[PDB]
Amino acid sequence: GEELFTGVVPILIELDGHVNGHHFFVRGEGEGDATIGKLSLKFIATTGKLPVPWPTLVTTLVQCFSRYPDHMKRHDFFKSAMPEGYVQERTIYFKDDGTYKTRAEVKFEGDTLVNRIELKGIDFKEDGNILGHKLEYNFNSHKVYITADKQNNGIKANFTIRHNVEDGSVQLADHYQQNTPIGDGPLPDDHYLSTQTILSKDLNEKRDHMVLLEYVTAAGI
Ligand SMILES: [Cu+2]
Repeated sequence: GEELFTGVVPILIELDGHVNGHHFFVRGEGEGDATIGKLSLKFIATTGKLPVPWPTLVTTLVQCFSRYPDHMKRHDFFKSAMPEGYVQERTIYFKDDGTYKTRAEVKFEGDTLVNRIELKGIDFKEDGNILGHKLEYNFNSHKVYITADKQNNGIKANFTIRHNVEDGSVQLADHYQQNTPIGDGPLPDDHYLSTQTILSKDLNEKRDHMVLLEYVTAAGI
């Protein structure tokens, strides 16, 4: 299934979310180029103004597009599960605030890589950093640490996302992550993904939205 990631692949992403009393929905469309580890997407909040900040959704909103160097192709679980795909479950702990629980299917549908996600958020403080919107519009660079568990024939991962706050603070988000294949036949040595993300806006776009450009490369061997 690494075959399927030579050349540009279009992308569709859908987020169904409930945080406390608010429901929201997000559609993303764009393309991904696994050959250089690049992502280009635009996101729309089809339900009005987001009750959370856009940066808090970035990680739950396709690591099959991580560029794996030639000498690491043995370790690319994400692609090797395609086209049938994989399940990606996360729990995300915002320090001294609420929590996200996310489930999502990442899989091919025609020539389009699809990420369909549902998200549950509980115990977020009103006038905390997430609700009441005190996060700055940007995104830091991280290392995503990946291990195999042969148990669920898949991939576990954890890492800490650092969210700049508008007063110089840093809101931390602890990510706990599992990945499980849907079909059959895919398991790496310990390694990581260095990430980079720029956020921006379409100035002629009136719906609450997010333009995102992202670079990712594997390393550790
Ligand atoms: Cu719903």
